[PDB]
Amino acid sequence: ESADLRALAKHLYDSYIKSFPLTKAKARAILTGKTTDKSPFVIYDMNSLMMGEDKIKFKHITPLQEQSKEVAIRIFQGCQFRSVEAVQEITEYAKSIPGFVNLDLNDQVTLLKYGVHEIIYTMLASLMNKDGVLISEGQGFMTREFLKSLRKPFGDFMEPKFEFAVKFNALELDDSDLAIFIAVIILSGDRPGLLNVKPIEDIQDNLLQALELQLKLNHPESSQLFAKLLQKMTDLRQIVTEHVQLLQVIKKTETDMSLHPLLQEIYKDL
Repeated sequence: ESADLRALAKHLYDSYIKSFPLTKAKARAILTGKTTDKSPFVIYDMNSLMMGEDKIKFKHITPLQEQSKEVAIRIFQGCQFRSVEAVQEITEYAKSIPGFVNLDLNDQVTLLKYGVHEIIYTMLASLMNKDGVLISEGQGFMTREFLKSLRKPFGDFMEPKFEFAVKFNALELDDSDLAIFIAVIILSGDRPGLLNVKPIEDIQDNLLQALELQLKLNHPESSQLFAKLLQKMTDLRQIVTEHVQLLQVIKKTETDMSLHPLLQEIYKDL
């Protein structure tokens, strides 16, 4: 028991509670369980929109205008930022696994490259809202009516995330069991273009244990509860393929160009 039981748990959540604090306890907290009991720095209202596109943005004066950085490029970059960030966050927490870093420099990334997805989206759903999504910043969230309110395309890169959560949230226990989950998805164990699927999928056998472990303990009922709770990937791996379907149909057939290299790279592999 103890072994990795409460050890790993404290770990998974440890390195995690360090990487991304945004959890169901923080998402469902500010969403209503906190923030003076009102709502998480809502992002969409002039007030927020201002302190947002101004703050979160800031320093953005150039010979643009006319037809540049549309309501998307701004939101798209932000509504997507949480992604480009996680990647940086996951690691901070991923490298926590006593096997991840033991894997391979590329392998580790490779998995994430195609893992971080099922990761950010793993808990994301939780950090979602009916018409918004918990966003780091001053502890708020990006509403749908907002993100959507713009480029037909870029104007729909969350509604599908949150929505899925509304159906996924029915599989998210405590950030604890979740914190691990992200790992159960981090260790690739189902990512194309892997390197050491031996150590990767192996490091998972652990993260998985903790999952159903502190999970089958914090809520012991049924069998392979996790085996059926993980299968959720569907809606998970789904959103992913979607997140691209948009950035893919655009990155390959944008509305009329409006991106930079920092992007072309992100999408690109390695």
